[PDB]
Amino acid sequence: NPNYSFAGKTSSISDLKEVPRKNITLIRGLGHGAFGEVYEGQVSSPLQVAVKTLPEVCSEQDELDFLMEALIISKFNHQNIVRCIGVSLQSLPRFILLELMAGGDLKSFLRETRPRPSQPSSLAMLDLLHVARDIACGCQYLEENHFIHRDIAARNCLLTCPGPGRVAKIGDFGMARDIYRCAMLPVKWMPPEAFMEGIFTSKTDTWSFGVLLWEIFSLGYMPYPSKSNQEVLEFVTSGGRMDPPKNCPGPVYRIMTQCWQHQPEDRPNFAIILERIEYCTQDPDVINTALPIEYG
Ligand SMILES: COC(=O)[C@H]1CC[C@@H](n2c(NC(=O)c3ccccc3)nc3ccc(CN4CCCCC4)cc32)CC1
Repeated sequence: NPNYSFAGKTSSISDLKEVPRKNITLIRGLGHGAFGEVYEGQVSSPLQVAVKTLPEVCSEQDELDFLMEALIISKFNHQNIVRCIGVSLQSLPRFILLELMAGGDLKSFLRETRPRPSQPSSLAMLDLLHVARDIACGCQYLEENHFIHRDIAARNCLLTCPGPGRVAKIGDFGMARDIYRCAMLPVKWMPPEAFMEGIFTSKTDTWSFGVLLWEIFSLGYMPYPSKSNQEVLEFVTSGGRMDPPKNCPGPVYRIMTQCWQHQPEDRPNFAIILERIEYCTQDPDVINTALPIEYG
């Protein structure tokens, strides 16, 4: 019966909104994340949801991890963090019910929606700046509430829909969950002090957000092209930084390099990041820059 605290308030399993199992219907598989499969579902004009499932074959620790994940997501309240409709923990397999994000994960979206001869203007700079603003807004909410994400990366962000008017949200809190209670650490998203001293602060998430910005403006490339985890660790620790993505406007790259200052005190907080993203968004020289066309 672990307690969870956020924003000075303590909650437990009894605070989660249990939805009767008979009201929940699975429609289709949407793929898998940290735990088992995620399904499209509906709760009884039914409510459309994403259903995160816990494998019935799992450890005591897997169970406790799943519970902590439920508590974490249920206590956030922000438009750029996926909502939790509720849980179904009293039937097996256990479910967490979340806001359905019909556009899928941000990394996949960027790779699949790259401008190409068949879809020549599938995305523009403003689409990318809007995604960046959306995630920066969610990050600012976390920072204001003293929550350190620890894995701000494109794979962990989701889109409401594929089309125009999409909203990007933070959708996975697995790293924070593990720490609340190595070839799997997200080395390529971590600042020098994090992988050395294990020191984490909100300026950790600033650094990671810089890497996310690179992922966005590269249209979904893996950070540090051609470098392994240890090569990145040594590169970053020695002052090495990524080059601008193809066609990236200068003002946008400058946000990245500010996010990647060696000393955490020299990195901007998220209020400043949002200010800078807004300035880029209003600058015609930025938003009129054409994205590269991937040949196809
Ligand atoms: C956090 O990311 C995940 O959990 C992964 C990636 C996103 C996945 N996903 C999700 N995930 C969610 O909506 C979601 C995930 C976590 C929290 C809240 C919502 N929605 C998707 C919509 C479409 C598609 C693409 N579609 C899959 C079926 C066959 C054809 C291609 C994938 C969607 C779930 C699994």
